[PDB]
Order: sequence, then structure tokens, then C-alpha cells
Amino acid sequence: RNLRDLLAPWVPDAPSRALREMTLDSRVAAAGDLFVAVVGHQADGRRYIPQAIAQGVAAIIAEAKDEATDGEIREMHGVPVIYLSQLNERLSALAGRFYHEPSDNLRLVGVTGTNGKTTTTQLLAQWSQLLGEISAVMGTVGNGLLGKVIPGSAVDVQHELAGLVDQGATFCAMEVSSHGLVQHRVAALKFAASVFTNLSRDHLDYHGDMEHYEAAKWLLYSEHHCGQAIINADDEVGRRWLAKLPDAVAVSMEDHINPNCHGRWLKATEVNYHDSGATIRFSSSWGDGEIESHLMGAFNVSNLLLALATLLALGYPLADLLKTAARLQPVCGRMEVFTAPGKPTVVVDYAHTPDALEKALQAARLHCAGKLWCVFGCGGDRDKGKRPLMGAIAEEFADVAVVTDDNPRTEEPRAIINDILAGMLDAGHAKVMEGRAEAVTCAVMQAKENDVVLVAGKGHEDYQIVGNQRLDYSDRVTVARLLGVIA
Ligand SMILES: O=S1(=O)CCN(Cc2ccco2)CC1
Ligand SMILES: O=S1(=O)CCN(Cc2ccco2)CC1
Repeated sequence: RNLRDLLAPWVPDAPSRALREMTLDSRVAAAGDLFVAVVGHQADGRRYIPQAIAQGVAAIIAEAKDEATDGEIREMHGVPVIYLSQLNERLSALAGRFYHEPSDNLRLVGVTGTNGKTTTTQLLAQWSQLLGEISAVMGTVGNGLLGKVIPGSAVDVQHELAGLVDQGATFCAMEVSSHGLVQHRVAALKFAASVFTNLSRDHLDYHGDMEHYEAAKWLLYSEHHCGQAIINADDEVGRRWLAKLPDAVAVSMEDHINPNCHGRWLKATEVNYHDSGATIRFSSSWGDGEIESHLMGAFNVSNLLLALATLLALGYPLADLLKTAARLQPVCGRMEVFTAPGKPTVVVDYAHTPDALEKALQAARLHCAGKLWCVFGCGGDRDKGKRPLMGAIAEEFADVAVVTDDNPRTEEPRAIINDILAGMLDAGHAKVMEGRAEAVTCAVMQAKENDVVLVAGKGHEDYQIVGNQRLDYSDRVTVARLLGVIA
């Protein structure tokens, strides 16, 4: 790594300097490093130039605004200071070059939108790896090779992706946050494909506002290497964009494919939501088939179809995708289904808010021939407002509400339960059982073979905080033990 080579595309005849790491933070800027001084929302990195020089950085790249012209080479205490205009916009490209263009050395798929980003990202990584890739994820959960995700500037993005390349990753599914995109944090990444789970957003009822939102985004996307566009046609904005993008792949499970366009497409023709997942019949420009998904609810059908369409667009054979689809797993504690022969279906989900609980019950309902049970509580020593709302939701969208404990902490467990029950029309119809394990056992042991029991609130979070103790407890383990299966 050399300053001269680093800057060659932009600043010819830049000094020759060996560079260790690239950093925006003058605090950690050690000897031999390249310090990058950026002008930010409320901070100006150029302030910390003398400090960085004092810690022995090899060279500095600094925002040119007001202080210099673009590509201006200066020299302070023997250290090169190269000024570049619009450094924020160029930082991704700069870092990309520094870290040997990691997105050109694996298949990078970017997923954007509000809902289903995490799941779709995870399914992309899972499915690609089942097809022979060494897959990785980058996003809100964390970064890492599949099953070793460790819990973010344009430099960090490039740096982490290079780290994954070094660990042998050949495929990376990246969640792209709306904010990350706008702030040019993925500006120079070569995306093999970009998946749009949706492009809708609240607060856009004024026609001028929707117009500006779309223009802003369209402009942004025009400036990125998006690769193959895979768009959810069940989204209103998605459809309008698909109408303008003849090379984009349209995906639908609600009959929004327009075949007159002769574009590439994938649609679910029918779905059977059964006790252990969904059987998805689909047609596509690549051929038709049938997938046995072990994921629950309509949203996860959409998410799966988006991943399928993406991988098909990237040229993975339909037959191989079909042969591996049954091995796709739910994201841990996200509508994770547990079945056993002749037992009720039990779903463990992390849902701990009124909206999450409602969605999880609506999803569970689809797979439920009999009665839908909901076992849940609310956290103690936290905001109490959601309690009656979650009570009301459990009453409305389930057949049997089993109200129990969930991390009561120092608060009186029964008081929390009372707040939950307060929101119900017929609290008397609810079952109350304290001891969460006992409540789960009650639902599971009493529920019929064709019932579904949703156990909500914890998902993967395997502890019960009672008083000051994080006592060892797991919904997944409790459920697995009751059903005679392995969590
Ligand atoms: O830019 S982003 O939208 C996509 C990449 N992510 C993951 C990331 C990289 C380094 C630290 O965290 C940040 C948000
Ligand atoms: O589809 S996009 O995400 C990326 C490409 N851009 C510009 C464009 C349209 C047709 C040719 O170039 C639109 C947004």
C-alpha cells in the first residue's frame, strides 16, 4: 500500500509513502497510517491534523473545501497532506482502492428497503453457500462469514469487506441502510445485484413529496454500480420503477407481474401454508417449479422469492436452487417453527412490541388449521405503554392468549400481567400463568395436533431477568424438550 499508487487515478505524482491502515479517527491513528480528515455533520477532521502528524501518520488526505484546491499536495512537518474536494463522496472509492477492491473479488449482493432486508440478506447468504460459495453477511446484526457474525464509515465498509475476502468469502449479502446509501458509504462498491424489498416509505402522501423522494433515490441509484436489479413488484414504488427498468427482474406473490413487458420475472402462482412451512408453486422466465420452504408467513414467501430471483439472475441453475431450498433456515428467533410427530406446531418469535406481535400472529394464523395460541409477557422496569396494546393484540389475533412473565426484572411480575390484561375486552377469557416455562408447557401440552402455539418475546434471547439475575432459560430449549426434538 503506497500513497502514490493509492492516489494515481486522481492525483498524479503524489509522494511515495508506505501506508499501514486507513483511518478517519485521529485518536487511533498510529504510526505509518493514512489519516483521512473529513468535514462531517458537526465535526471537522482537519482540526486533528497536527495531532495525527504528532502520532506519526505516514500521510494525510483532507477535505479541500475553503482550505485548498482539488489534488493540492502540501507538506507539514515532513508529512504529505493531499487535499481533495468532495472527500465524503469519494471516500468509498478511495478506500476501495486502498483495500484492493474487495467487491471485485467476490459476488456482492446489496439488499435495500424497510422490511425483509435482514431475512432476504440471510437467505441469499444461506442459499449461495448451499450452492458451493463461502458466504458472508454485512448488516444490522453484524458482519462475518455465515454462522460467525461478529456484532460504520465508507472506510469501515471497504475494510470489513476486504477482511471477509481475506477469510475466503466468495459471496457477500449486504444490508444497505437508507442512511448508508445517502451518506455515500457504499458509493464505490461493485454490486453484482441490488434487491429492492420495497421502495415505499411513510409520510409521502403529498404528490410533490413522493416525486422528490423518488427523484432523490433514482439520482442516488444512477450513481451506483447496482448490477442486476431485483425488485418486489408487490410494492407500489417497486412497480413504478419496474416500468422504467426493462432489465430489472420483477418478483410478486400478489399477481403484479405484467408479462406484456417480456422482461424477466418470478411469481408465486399458489402457496400452501401448512404446519411446518410453506409449499410455494411458482413460474419464472427461468422455468417453473415447487419449493418446500421451512419459513413461516407471507412475508417470508416474498423474501424467499426475492432471493431466488436474485440467484437466478446471477446465473445459479434453477435445478440446483430447487434441490437446496428445503435446507434454508429461518433467521434465529424469527418465526422459527418447531414441529414433532402428532404434536401442535410451536413457533418461537422475538416479537416484543404491538406491531411485531400482530404480524407474527397473522403469519402464524396462515399455518394454523385449528386454534392459535399466544404465549407472551412484557419486560419489567421498561416503558409500560405497550402492555395493554399487546394484550388487545393477543386477544384479537389469537384464539387463546396465555399471559405470562418475560424479564420482570425488579418490577412485581403480576403487576405487569395486570397492565397487559387491562387492554383486553374480556380479560377473563385470557389464561394467566406465571413461571414462563410453566405457561409455555400449558399451551404446548393442551393445544391440539393442528393448533399453532406462538411463543413471543425472546426468540433467541436465552435468559430470564428476574430481580438482578440473568437466570438460564430458553424458549427454544423449553419448546424443543416438550415436543421431544432438538433445539
Ligand atoms: O453502509 S451500510 O448501509 C452497509 C454496510 N454496513 C455494515 C458495516 C460495515 C462496517 C461496519 O458496519 C454499514 C451500513
Ligand atoms: O436502476 S437503477 O437503480 C440504476 C440505473 N439508473 C439509471 C439508468 C436507467 C437506465 C439506464 O441508467 C436508474 C436507477
